[PDB]
Amino acid sequence: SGFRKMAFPSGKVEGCMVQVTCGTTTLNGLWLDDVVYCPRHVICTSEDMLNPNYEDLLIRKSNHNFLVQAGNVQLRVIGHSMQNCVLKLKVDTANPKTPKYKFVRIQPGQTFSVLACYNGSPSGVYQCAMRPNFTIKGSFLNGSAGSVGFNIDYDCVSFCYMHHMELPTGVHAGTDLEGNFYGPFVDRQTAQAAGTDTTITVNVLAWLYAAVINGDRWFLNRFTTTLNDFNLVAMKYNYEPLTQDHVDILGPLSAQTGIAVLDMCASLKELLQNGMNGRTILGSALLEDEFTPFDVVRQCPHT
Amino acid sequence: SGFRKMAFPSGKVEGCMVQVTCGTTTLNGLWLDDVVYCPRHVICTSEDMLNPNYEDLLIRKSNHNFLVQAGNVQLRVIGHSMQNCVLKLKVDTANPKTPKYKFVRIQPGQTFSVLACYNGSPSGVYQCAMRPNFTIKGSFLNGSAGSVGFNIDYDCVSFCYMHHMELPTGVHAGTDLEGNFYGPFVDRQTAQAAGTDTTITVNVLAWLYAAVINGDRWFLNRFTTTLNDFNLVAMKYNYEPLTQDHVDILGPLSAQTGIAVLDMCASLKELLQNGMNGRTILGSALLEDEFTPFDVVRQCPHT
Repeated sequence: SGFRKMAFPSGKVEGCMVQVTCGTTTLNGLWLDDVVYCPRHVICTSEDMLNPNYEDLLIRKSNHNFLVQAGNVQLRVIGHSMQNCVLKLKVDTANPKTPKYKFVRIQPGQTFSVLACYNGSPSGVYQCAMRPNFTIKGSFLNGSAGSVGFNIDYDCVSFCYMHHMELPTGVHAGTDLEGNFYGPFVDRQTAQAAGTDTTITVNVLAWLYAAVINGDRWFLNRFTTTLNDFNLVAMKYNYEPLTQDHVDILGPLSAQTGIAVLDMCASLKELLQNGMNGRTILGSALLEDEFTPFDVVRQCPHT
Repeated sequence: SGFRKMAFPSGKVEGCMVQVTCGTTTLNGLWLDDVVYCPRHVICTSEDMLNPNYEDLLIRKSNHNFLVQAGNVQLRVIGHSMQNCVLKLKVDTANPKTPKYKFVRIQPGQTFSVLACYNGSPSGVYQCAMRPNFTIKGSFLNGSAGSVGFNIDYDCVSFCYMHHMELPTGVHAGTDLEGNFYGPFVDRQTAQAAGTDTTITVNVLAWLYAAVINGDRWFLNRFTTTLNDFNLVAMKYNYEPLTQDHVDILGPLSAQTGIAVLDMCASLKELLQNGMNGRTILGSALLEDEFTPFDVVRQCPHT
C-alpha cells in the first residue's frame, strides 16, 4: 500500500541535460540527436531583458558565441535557429544517450515529472501539475531555466514542458518543447500575473478514491448528490465544474472501489462545506488536486 | 523560489536494478560490481512464512535456483551467501554501470530517496524520512521488495535502505544494505508493530525556515524560549527533545534567515498550542517533518 507524489525515474532525461552559455547568461539545454533546445533568453544581456528584439539579437550571435557543454565534453555549435520562444542549437555531435522521445503539449489538469537542473547538472526530480491558469507551482532557482517536464510511458519519454521564468507571485511558467508558452505569458520583463487559480475537481475525486483504496474511508457518507448540485458547491469554493467526461474518466476508479462517482462527490461536497474537523486524508490536511486518475492507477493497480 | 519534496536524480541507481526470481517469488536486486544484493526472503516459500528458518531454506538452494535478469541480459549466478537479512549473489558479469557507491546506515530523522522498482524495472522515485521508530511511509506493492533508497553527494550514491516488507498499519520496513533491519523487526509474516511515532522536531524547524525563505512569515514573533523551556512543550505534543546539536545544525539556516534558532522555537511552541488558525505554511495545513535541515539548504542555497 502507500500513496506518494511520485515522479518517473529521471535517468533517461539526465543524459540529455546540457549547459548553455551565451556571454554571461547560463542556463540548461536539452540535447536530443544533434539539436540542443534552450530558452531563447540565453541570447539576452541583463541590460537587454526588458523588451527585447529576439529576431534581432539572434542574427548578431555567431555560433562561437554559444558555449555548449555536456558534463565536461564540449560540443561545437554548427548552427542556430529560432523555435518560437525556444532556440534550436545545432551541434556537431549527436547525443549518444538520446531516449526514444516525443514532444506533446499537455492540457490543464495533467501532471508530469520535473528534473530541476543547474549549469547542466541535474539536481532533483519531483511531480508537477499544469494548473488551470497555465502556471505550475514548482521549485526553480535562478539559472534553472531550461529544466524540462516529461512523462515517461513504457520507454518513450514525452517532453511536455521547458521552464522559462518566475511570475511575481512565486509560480513558474514555460513553453512546450515546440516553444509555445502555456497560457498568456511572454518571455519579457512585464507585469504579467497568473490568472486566478482554481482547484482540479477530478484530481481531488481521483485522490479521494486513492485514499479509500488505502483504507482511509472516514469521509465517506450515506448522502448522494446530483452533478449540478455538486457543481454549484464546486463553483462556490473555487473548484472547476465536473463534466460528464470526468465522470466517465472516474469510471475505472469507481469500479475498483464500488463507490459511485456521485457518492464521492457527496463526500467532497461535505468536506468543502464543513472542512476536515482535524482529521487527515492520505496524510494531508488539505484536499490534494495534483494527482490525475491515471496517476492514481499507477500506484493502485486493480489486480 | 518554490519548495517541494524532491528526490535525487535516480539515473545512477536505475542502472543497478535487476530482477531476482527464486522459485515462484520475484522481486528486485541491486547489481553492484560483481554482486547482486536482494532480500533474503526471496528464498522463502509457501510452506512456512510465520517462522521460516532461513539457514534451512538457503541450504536447500543451489546457484542455479537464483535467476538474475538485467534488462534483457540474464546474469548467471556463480555463488550465493547470506549476510544478516540480505542475500549476496555473485554473478559472472560486473555491472558496467556501477556508480561510485558506499553503504551507510542512516540515523532516525534523516531522509533518503526511494526508487520503487517492480521486476527489476524502476517505476518512480520520491523522498522519504526514516521515522524515529525506524519505519518509512512509502508507496510499495507486492514484488517491490529490493527497491533501495539513497542519497547522492558529488556523484557518490550512498545506499541506505533496501525494502523488505509492510507492517499491518501500512507503514514499511527494511534493512540497511548490510542486511540489518532498521528497528526491532524480523522478516517473518507475523503481526509486528512499530513503537509510537514522534514528530521530528529539528526537521519541523528546518521546514519553518524554509517557509520564511519563501515568504511565509506570519508565524514569527519576538518571544523567545530556552532549550529546557521548549523541550517541555515538545514532550506534551509528542515532539522529539531538541538538543544543542540540532541548534548548531540549524545554524546555517538561521544565518540565511536572520531568525535565531530559539526564536524559531518560540515560534513553534506557539503553533503547537494555538493551531494554524486557518492559515497555511508553504501550502500545508500541518507541520511537516520529512525535510532535513540539509534538505532545505539543498533547495534554498544562500551565499
